[PDB]
Amino acid sequence: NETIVQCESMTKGGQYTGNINNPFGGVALYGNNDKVSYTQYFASGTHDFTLRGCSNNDNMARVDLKIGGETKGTFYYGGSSPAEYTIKNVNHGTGNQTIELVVTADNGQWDANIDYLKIGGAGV
Ligand SMILES: [Ca+2]
Ligand SMILES: [Ca+2]
Repeated sequence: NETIVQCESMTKGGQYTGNINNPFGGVALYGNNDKVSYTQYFASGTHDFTLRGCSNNDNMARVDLKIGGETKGTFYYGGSSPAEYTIKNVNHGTGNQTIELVVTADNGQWDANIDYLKIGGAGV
């Protein structure tokens, strides 16, 4: 009923997307359009999405959730300590869907560190 996809296993995109080791094994998104994405098979259309990550500092980091090219919501991190952020009851298509995690709100004040994406609901 839950599946976890490590961000470091996803396909990198953008200018500077890179791997990090601390505060967890994961990926850093440093600027706008820095992203990771992968193909998620879905047998049904409604899931909760939880991203574990954090800012690199005390400023608020944000990561956008995209599915099938549609922006479905934004994960927010109010500091540098690793935390989960859940976006509940996201509707989306079935079959193979491209899940994208992308920075769009960078302004030179923070980087987004992302550990894993957890998807909850009706068969992991
Ligand atoms: Ca940045
Ligand atoms: Ca990870």
